[PDB]
Amino acid sequence: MKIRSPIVSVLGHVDHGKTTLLDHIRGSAVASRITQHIGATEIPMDVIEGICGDFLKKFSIRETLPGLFFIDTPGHEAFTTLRKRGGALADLAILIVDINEGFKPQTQEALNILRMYRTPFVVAANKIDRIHGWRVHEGRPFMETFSKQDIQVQQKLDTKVYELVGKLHEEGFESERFDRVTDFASQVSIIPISAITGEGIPELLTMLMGLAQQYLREQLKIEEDSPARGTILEVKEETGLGMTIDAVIYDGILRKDDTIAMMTSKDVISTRIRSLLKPRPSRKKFQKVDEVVAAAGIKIVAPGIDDVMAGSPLRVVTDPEKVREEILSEIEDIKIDTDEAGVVVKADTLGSLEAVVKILRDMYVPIKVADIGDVSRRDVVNAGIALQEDRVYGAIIAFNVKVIPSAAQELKNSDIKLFQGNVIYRLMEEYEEWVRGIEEEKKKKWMEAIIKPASIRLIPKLVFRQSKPAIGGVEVLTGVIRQGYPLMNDDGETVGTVESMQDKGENLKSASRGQKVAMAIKDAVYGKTIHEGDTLYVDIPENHYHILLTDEELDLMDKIAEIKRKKNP
Ligand SMILES: Nc1nc2c(ncn2[C@@H]2O[C@H](COP(=O)(O)OP(=O)(O)NP(=O)(O)O)[C@@H](O)[C@H]2O)c(=O)[nH]1
Ligand SMILES: [Mg+2]
Repeated sequence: MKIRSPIVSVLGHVDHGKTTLLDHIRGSAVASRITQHIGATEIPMDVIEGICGDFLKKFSIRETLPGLFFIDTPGHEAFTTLRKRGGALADLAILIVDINEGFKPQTQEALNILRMYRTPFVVAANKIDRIHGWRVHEGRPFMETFSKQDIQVQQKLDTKVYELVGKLHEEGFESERFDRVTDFASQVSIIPISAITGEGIPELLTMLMGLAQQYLREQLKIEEDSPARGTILEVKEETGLGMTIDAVIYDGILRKDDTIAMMTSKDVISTRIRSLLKPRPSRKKFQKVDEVVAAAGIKIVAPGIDDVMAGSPLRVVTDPEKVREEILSEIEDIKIDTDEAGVVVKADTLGSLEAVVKILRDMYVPIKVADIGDVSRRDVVNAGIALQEDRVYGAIIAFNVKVIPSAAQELKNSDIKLFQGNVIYRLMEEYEEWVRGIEEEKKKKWMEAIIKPASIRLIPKLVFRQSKPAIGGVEVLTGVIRQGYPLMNDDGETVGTVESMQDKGENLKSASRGQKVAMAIKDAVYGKTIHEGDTLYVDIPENHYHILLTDEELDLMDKIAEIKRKKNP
């Protein structure tokens, strides 16, 4: 066994500097001493100790680590691909943000993923070299270059930093510029840097070493001789070679003659490796190696790929049915396929699928279907089944996936809501803003079937018909009397029901306050059951009442209570 280098991912919005940061870090190592990796950068502990002064001596872990292994976000902002069985592929993360631009959509996406997988991270506030008036001092520690800036320039920098603190606070994260931090364990450290210059990179590495000191122990243990375990980051064509696999190995050893298993869009497969390629420091872009040991980024050339899925687990095979079962189990634990509750989810990768499923669970939103691939006719059908019993579940959440024609058409039918997008948190805000509305609409239709409070007075001298339909001039004292509303006496005695109302020449379904109309009252009779001048009240049902307006309606609301309480509780 051995202790490997922590894996640090670099996340952030398009062009805030993810790649440039790693390229600079690689440059520092090269021009100071380095093994090259595909899509990653390995910086040795002596190089780190060289860049970070004695600021590292307070971290005993420094003595036991081979160094740090950085991995760039693969593809276009594909943060969710950086995963592995037990959680995130990275042990630590750097959330980079243009100090000048601040948080952008992908910054929020990265933050939510980091929060969700509980991965410790620091925030690198990049591009400080572009703050108006900044004077560059090449590769110097942030404290050193900052102290040489004009006071107002320093002030402008701290202002941008406090806007980051404000945003992070709104996100549930307390934070401060790394040197002002109080409890390293609970506050995010923000390190101002310049990926182009090397400014602040010294403190950046020091803080990452701090996080290793604080959180990493058992997770760094690997068995250098075990069959390699890794994750596929990209599957893509390379001139002269065919389809190729870019992968990170986090445990074990991968050899040139190994057989490896992975998932395809259809099933689990295995292939025999032709070669392992790493970037070359003969005008050949790659250099062949015989093997690489855990803590490596490698490009693999093998024949059975083309349909291999980004995000797929990668495993060297020593026992084929034992490995196929392991990979299948890994898939199943994320897939979800019951009948209970509702909500249909589709994503492009196992990692993006896992992320959405995780976020939805934290939102307490039940899921009936969670699977990979374009929205199918089958998906719509299951959503339909869910549509029943809470139209709330009658939805399909599709992350970075397309909709199969047969599905779109068969979907044209309303009642099934579809959310599509390549930004997870945007999909969730959209689903929730949808649920709010649906709920209001249901609650609205909830009132339409409930009798409200209302009061009316029988204008004396305006009796058009005594018996059978009683008809007389009425003035709505308070509330909104309606056609069909029950009416009772000052003693809770039922007098009759409002049969019809007429405002001058217009027939009304409802009458407001001081309206005054000719009203027909079924089952009532003047000079017996009802009397000229009398005030009548609406006889609201017991329960319909429990579901409790203006000051007038409130008073009456209690006025009705008294009346009913007379011959009751
Ligand atoms: N002035 C300045 N430019 C920087 C800095 N860091 C990166 N850049 C510039 O910003 C642009 C984007 O950098 P890049 O590293 O590709 O960003 P990204 O976040 O990796 N990109 P994408 O999401 O497409 O991968 C480049 O032109 C780069 O030179 C910095 O500290 N200062
Ligand atoms: Mg880039």
